[PDB]
Amino acid sequence: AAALSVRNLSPYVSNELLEEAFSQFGPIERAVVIVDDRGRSTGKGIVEFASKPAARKAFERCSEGVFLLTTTPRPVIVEPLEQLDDEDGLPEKLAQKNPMYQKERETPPRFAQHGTFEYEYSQRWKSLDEMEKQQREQVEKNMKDAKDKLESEMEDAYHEHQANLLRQDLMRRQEELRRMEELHNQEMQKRKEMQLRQEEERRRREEEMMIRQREMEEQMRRQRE
Amino acid sequence: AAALSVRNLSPYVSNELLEEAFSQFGPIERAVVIVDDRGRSTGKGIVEFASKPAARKAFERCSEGVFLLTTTPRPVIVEPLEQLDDEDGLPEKLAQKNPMYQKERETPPRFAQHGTFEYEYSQRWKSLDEMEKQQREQVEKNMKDAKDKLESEMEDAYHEHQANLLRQDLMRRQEELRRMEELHNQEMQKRKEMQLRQEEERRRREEEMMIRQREMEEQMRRQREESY
Repeated sequence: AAALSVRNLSPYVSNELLEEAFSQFGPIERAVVIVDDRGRSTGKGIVEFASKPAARKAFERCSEGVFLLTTTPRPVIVEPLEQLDDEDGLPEKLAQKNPMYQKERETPPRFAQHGTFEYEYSQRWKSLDEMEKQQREQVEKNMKDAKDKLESEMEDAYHEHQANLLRQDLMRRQEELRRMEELHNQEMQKRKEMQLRQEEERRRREEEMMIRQREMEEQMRRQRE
Repeated sequence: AAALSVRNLSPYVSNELLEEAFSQFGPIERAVVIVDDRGRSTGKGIVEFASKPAARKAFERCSEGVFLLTTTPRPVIVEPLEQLDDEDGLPEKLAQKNPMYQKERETPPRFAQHGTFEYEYSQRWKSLDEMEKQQREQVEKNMKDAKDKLESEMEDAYHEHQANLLRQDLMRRQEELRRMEELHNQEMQKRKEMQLRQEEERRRREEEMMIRQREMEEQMRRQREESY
């Protein structure tokens, strides 16, 4: 009653992932992945919500924004579920006999034979339907090939992003080291200068004390005479 | 699977009609016309047989030859039923078995916001998805028009048939009168043959009379001399 078709899932998307993913919009009554007879994923899914406003929010948000379910950036295409009945179908009782139904019953289920424009204009149609089928397949095949070429680019792009993140985190660490090394070079150069300087203050003081001793040795020798 | 997908059905084809039409191949387990919300016929349908060869028979007949069910010449296209699991699907337990399940389920379900590397690549993905819908809707539009340009042309051919059906009658009348002309020309040739015979019958009588008169006179002239 209140369900949506989910398209563009990834083979790794489970029913349990879908249940958990769409719970973000409202309560999930039932969530399933469409899978083939050999157990593999089709790429389609069904999300049955409890009420119509819950499914409305889910459809609207996924149309508006970009809803991702996995690590790989594959956007889930949410569309409303086309409800089609096979339980009751089209009974004869409620099939109105308009001038269009009565007239259509006037010929029984038959096989058209060659020559008659019915046959000739029957296969000629089949031919176009075969062109439609062939054209429909080519589109799907070209877009599958193109999305596969985009996942090959997204592959090389996400690596380059990570490689550049690290190449840049490496260069700040090379610079930090280069700066810590240089600061200490300067810090040791101030200590070198200081030592040589404090050495001369000691060297001069001793020379000054020796000279002033001979100055007081002269002043006393003079004061004798 | 012993069931088939029936398509290109008139909006008037019912479940009961579909059953009666396909019962000629084998036994019918179930025959249904797929209907939409509003209740209209979707043109599609399902036909289930009791045995696999009965379905094989029906598919083979309808793929080769042209099978119809209504007045309007709308052929039935039969394809083997594409069956996919809608109730069990792919559970976590079957999915966990794969190493990639834990790495994909590593980043939780989210809405990728502008600025992220994810958003750029998700827009480039939606861009190809929009390309697909536009290419697919284009393909359907073209064939809807071509299949309509064929249905118009069938109407053109239907009217030209009547134009040749009635023109055939005129050619037949021209041959009916040709025989009546021949019949009359024969019935006059008969009357001519008879006139010349009726005339000869009258003429012979005239001649036979003169011979009968001469013969009597010659006899009478003999009698008078023989008695003299």
